[PDB]
Amino acid sequence: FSRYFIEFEELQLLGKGAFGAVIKVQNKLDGCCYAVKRIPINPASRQFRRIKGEVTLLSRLHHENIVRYYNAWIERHVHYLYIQMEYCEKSTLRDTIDQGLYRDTVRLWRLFREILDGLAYIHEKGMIHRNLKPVNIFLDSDDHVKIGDFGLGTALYVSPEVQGSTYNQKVDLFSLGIIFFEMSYHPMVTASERIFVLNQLRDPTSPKFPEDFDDGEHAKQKSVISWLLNHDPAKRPTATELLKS
Ligand SMILES: C[C@H](NC(=O)[C@@H]1CCCCN1)c1ccc(Nc2ncc3cc(-c4ccncc4)ccc3n2)cc1
Repeated sequence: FSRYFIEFEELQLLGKGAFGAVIKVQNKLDGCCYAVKRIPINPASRQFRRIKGEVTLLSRLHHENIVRYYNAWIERHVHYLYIQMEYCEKSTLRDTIDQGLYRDTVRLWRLFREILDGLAYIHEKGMIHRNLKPVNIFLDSDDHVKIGDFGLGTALYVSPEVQGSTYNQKVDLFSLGIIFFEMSYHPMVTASERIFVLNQLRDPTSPKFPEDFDDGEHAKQKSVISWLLNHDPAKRPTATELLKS
């Protein structure tokens, strides 16, 4: 009957929205764990035309810093789209940030370079992420970055050139500037602290780097964050430009 229920054993709900869910499953035949995203779809609609288009791009990605795709299929039970991805054992970049990544200088710079390699690859293949945030970046068991989706305010990652009249591959690099700051800064457990500190970074005049973010031990980071967070997209580097720096 259901391909999902026949082939997989549900282990844990990783994510829940009113309009979608991510489940950790184990495939019965190969004994592997996967993350299976389930999304309700309308096949006689433009929403499904758009979803199928995204599934087409995703199925063509092949890089060590991109969450490995396995399958996608539809079940008529109401139509559901299932996307079977790799299961990343060490959860998301949000979890790393909140557990004090900033103190770990060698790891911090390795993870930023891995997000960069993933990003450069996606741009070289003419694609844009459009939702780059730490919850959408996963870490595997060997502590490697895998860029993913985790999609079920958060507009603090959205580039300024996303308005009526003002957006290419440089949208991802603005979001990257917010992420690298969060990665290079101490955890901001409280919402009010997060919305304040990060809105001060998106200021058109200058990205306000907090008082406890000094040019003593954060000079190399401050340069990269200020360059990526530049209001004028053309003034931002490319991912390869930041890699060959
Ligand atoms: C239960 C735990 N939860 C946490 O750690 C929470 C997370 C939120 C913040 C608080 N901490 C948790 C959650 C996920 C994973 N691993 C994992 N791996 C790969 C994934 C791939 C997709 C994907 C990619 C592309 N297209 C579609 C789906 C979605 C989710 C994935 N999740 C491991 C542990």
